[PDB]
Amino acid sequence: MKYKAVLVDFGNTLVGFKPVFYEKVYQVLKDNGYDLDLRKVFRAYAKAMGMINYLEHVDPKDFLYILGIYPSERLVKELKEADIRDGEAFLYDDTLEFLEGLKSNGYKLALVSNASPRVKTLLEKFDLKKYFDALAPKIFGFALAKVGYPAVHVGDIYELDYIGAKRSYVDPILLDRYDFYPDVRDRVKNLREALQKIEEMN
Amino acid sequence: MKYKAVLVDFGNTLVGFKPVFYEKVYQVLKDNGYDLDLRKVFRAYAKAMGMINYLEHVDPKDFLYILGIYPSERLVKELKEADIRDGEAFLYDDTLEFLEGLKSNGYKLALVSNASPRVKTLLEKFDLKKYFDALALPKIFGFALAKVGYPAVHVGDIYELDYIGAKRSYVDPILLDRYDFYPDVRDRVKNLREALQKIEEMN
Repeated sequence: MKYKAVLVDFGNTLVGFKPVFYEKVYQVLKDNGYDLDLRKVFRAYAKAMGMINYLEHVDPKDFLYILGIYPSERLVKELKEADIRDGEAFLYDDTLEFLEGLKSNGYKLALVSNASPRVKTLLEKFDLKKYFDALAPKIFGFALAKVGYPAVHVGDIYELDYIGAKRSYVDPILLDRYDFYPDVRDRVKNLREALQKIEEMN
Repeated sequence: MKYKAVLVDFGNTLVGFKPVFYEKVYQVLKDNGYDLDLRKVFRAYAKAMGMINYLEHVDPKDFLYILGIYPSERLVKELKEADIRDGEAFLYDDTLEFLEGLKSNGYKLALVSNASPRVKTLLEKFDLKKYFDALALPKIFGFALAKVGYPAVHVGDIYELDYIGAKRSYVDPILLDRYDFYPDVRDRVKNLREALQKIEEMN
């Protein structure tokens, strides 16, 4: 096997996030002239999940920032009314299957992520921890060294890694669940496709 | 014009960094069984530039981390002896020409980088500042974007994929790989000449 190891991101990769009252958030954006469907809402909301200064609770200005939308006095008010700070995590359908599949086909797996206490809880909750040979910023290269290389990084926007001597030790796969990167090809839209690309790659 | 604007990284894109005594750093790595060429040294050294808690002064453990090399007692000692903490900036040959060409062909330009005292000094030093409509020296990066307009193209040594946007990403990337570090990404460019031609293809 060319690739010993797969590194995987957390949000928009294994686990999604949405506001609890997503249909209300959807309706507020639309009322202010941004008709986006719910995939676009969920994409941005999981990114906003990462900018919260640590009890999860996204800030509505961060969510607009990720969306490229200007923080109207009013929009922000209506989003607060919509209870945007209350979110939920959900597991993608294909996640357990993907992880089990890679593991049982001889790959070592590392998780690459930020907010450890929240992420730990959710790893516990969805019973994802058992799959990982390493949990990983600079804990990155320790994780990489542990699981071995060359490795493949599956991510929703972790993009290109830069550990290595002559050559990058990590080749990326862009996983785009929400059709946000139509101008990137070689992208995959779910972890079935991601597994097939991995298999093609070696 | 599809693309209104170009965002460009700093290190390994516009400006390189190397240890002042690069040939001695080369020799120390080689002595310890890592025979890399100087391209590889300079690539890692510019990356180690972002990790210093600051007077620029790279840490040799960060430099080894980037290289993917385990920090021996001895390797680290020999690198300190080699004065690895002393570095220098240099401008790529094609940088002025590239920036001027984009500007005078109607692109708005943003610079995307960190450590702003260092970077400002160097922008002044190489006379780069006059080309930029915005400096995103965090959230600042999205403010730069709004200012220069979109869709925009991000040329980088690997900032890679940006994620501002509503229906769709507002920024398409180009990987600029000056030091032949990403042979498994094609569509990559090795020059700002190639970078410019790819920009022109993309619209």
